[PDB]
Parts: sequence; C-alpha cells; structure tokens
Amino acid sequence: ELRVGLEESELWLRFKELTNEMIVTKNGRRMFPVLKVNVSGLDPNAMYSFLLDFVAADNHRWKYVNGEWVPGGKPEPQAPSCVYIHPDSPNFGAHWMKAPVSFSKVKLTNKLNGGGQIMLNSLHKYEPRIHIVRVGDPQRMITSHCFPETQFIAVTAYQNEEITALKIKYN
Ligand SMILES: O=C(Nc1ccccc1)Nc1cccnc1
Repeated sequence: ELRVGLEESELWLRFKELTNEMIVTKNGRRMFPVLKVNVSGLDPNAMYSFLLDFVAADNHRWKYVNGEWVPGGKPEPQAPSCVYIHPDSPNFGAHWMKAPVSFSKVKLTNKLNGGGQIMLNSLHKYEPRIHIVRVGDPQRMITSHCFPETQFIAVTAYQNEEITALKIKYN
C-alpha cells in the first residue's frame, strides 16, 4: 500500500504551535523547515515524478494583532496555479523510496518574476501538497497527499517574535 510520511513531524509541530510563517520575497526564499517525505509502496521498477503545490486554507486573510493571529480581511484573488517539479523527476520508485524526498530548493515569492518559484499572497495561510505522477501511464494516474503539520502563513516579514527566534535557533 502507498504510504507517504512527513519527516521531522515533531520539528514542524514546534513551528505549527506558534503558527508557522514563511518569508516571501521578490527573488524567492527557501523554506525552513524543509518539506521532506518518506515513501513506501510504489512500484520500485516504475518511473514517477514528484510535484509540490500550496493550497489556500481559508476564504480570508490573517493579521497578527496583540500577539494573536486573527482573521484580517477578505482574501486576495487566488495566486496563479504554481507547481514545483522535484528536480530528481522522473525517477524509479526505488530512487524515491531509498531516502527521504527533500523539497530543499523550492523558493516562495510574492512577485511572478519566474525561476520555477511558488507565488503566494502575503498574510494568507497555505498547506503544502505533494503529487506522485506515474510516467508512461495512459490513465495519467495521480496521487495527492496533504501535510496539515506543515501549514503556514506567507509573510513579507516575521510577525511572531517566537517564530523569528525559532527560525534562527533550529536553523
Ligand atoms: O531540530 C530538529 N528536530 C527536533 C526539534 C525539536 C524536538 C525534536 C526534534 N530537526 C532538525 C532538522 C534539520 C536540521 N536540524 C535539526
């Protein structure tokens, strides 16, 4: 049976209990923590691609007021459909299953200035989503997995001083 497990779930949850934040910039910014998954129950002989996107969690934006994240207004129109292709793609099931699959190079941005970046709206909450695509499949079968532990608010600057400190500390 196909099983996709979050790596470092305890680390993610240290950030989630503060409400996690990720910086977006013009030129794009890497995530900490990095999203990493362990995979079992692929066909080791088959070839797959791994894709990453970010799903908008709410019909509203957030604001950090008096040390509390609270609903902050109506949402911006949805960021365009951005998908990140894992740079190991396409590859054997055996390749994906032998070691955690790491999205260490994905950059989050708030300007559509290209470079395979993920466009997010500042002060909106997003949940990472991984897709497994089988190569050469006439049915174009896809699997999609969400990672609730990894939810975060996109920000141009850290709001929560505990997040700023955690980010310097564990990284
Ligand atoms: O700090 C880490 N995990 C953790 C933190 C607190 C409690 C239990 C586990 N992992 C980690 C990952 C990547 C680089 N450095 C450290």
